[PDB]
Amino acid sequence: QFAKPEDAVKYRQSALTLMASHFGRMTPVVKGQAPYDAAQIKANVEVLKTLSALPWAAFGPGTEGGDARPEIWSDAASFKQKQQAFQDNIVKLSAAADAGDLDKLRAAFGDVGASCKACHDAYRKKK
Amino acid sequence: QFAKPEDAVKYRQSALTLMASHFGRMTPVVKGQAPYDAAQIKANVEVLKTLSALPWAAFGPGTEGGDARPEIWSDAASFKQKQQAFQDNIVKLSAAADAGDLDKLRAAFGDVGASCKACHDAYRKKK
Ligand code: HEC
Ligand code: HEC
Repeated sequence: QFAKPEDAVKYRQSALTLMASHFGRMTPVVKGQAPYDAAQIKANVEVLKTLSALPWAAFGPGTEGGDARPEIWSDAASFKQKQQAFQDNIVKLSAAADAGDLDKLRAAFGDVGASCKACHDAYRKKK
Repeated sequence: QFAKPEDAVKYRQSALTLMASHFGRMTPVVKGQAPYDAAQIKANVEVLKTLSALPWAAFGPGTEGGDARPEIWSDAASFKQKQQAFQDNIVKLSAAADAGDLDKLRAAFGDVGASCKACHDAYRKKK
């Protein structure tokens, strides 16, 4: 869907920006600093689930650019493992949110965050 | 979920960027220049549906900025009518996509596009 590589870059950066907001806005809830409304969080994690599937298709071959490391394309199977693992961590968060289980939510949230960081450590250039 | 107005601006611009991609990538399909796979389009319009609900919450009061016109906030009921109407046009597109009906899809796509433009004409500053 991208006329030039720059369009892919813009897409993925936007997708990741939205993910970051949908993930990060729950931080006060998991910390107890904001109240836990099970329905609010269920709906939000549904949005996060949708969004968390989107960036990967915008790292198609030849879409080098932005702060993407070239290892994304050298190493296809390893990058795919990291995104698929990340999406599976999102599944655990969805399960927690759907159950209305705050303890499972906290645990899953931590694991998701670790997965974001593991990918960045391997595949995102320093700012 | 926004620490400063700039964060709201960044969010909505990203949401609208993703909408534009999910909408616009169907143009060749509705024109017949690319093949119509009913399942592909159904899935894509589901993503568009999710995305099309997101920008509006990021025009909360005091989040002036970007290319948003101030009339968004003077005139709340009129802006809300335009976004809700737009989302209802997305419902028609969803119905068409879910039915696998290409003629309804074409018609709905046109109406959606007109709705994007009607909002821009009233509420988005010139580049
Ligand atoms: C690889 C499997 C990743 C996972 C999982 C997550 N992120 Fe990431 N992120 C990744 C890359 C390769 C990049 C660079 C993209 C580019 O082309 O520049 C990013 C970037 C971000 C950004 C910055 C986006 C921008 O505005 O330019 C953000 C805010 C971000 N990532 C957040 C984020 C969060 C919160 C994640 C888990 C919920 C997450 N990322 C996972 C690669 C990967
Ligand atoms: C009002 C009810 C709108 C509807 C419906 C649509 N758009 Fe829009 N758009 C609107 C505003 C007020 C702005 C400015 C946002 C800001 O703070 O700057 C925009 C902007 C866009 C953009 C640019 C985003 C960016 O990268 O800065 C795009 C690509 C865009 N809009 C596309 C778009 C499409 C394709 C729409 C229908 C499917 C659509 N918009 C509807 C207001 C409104």
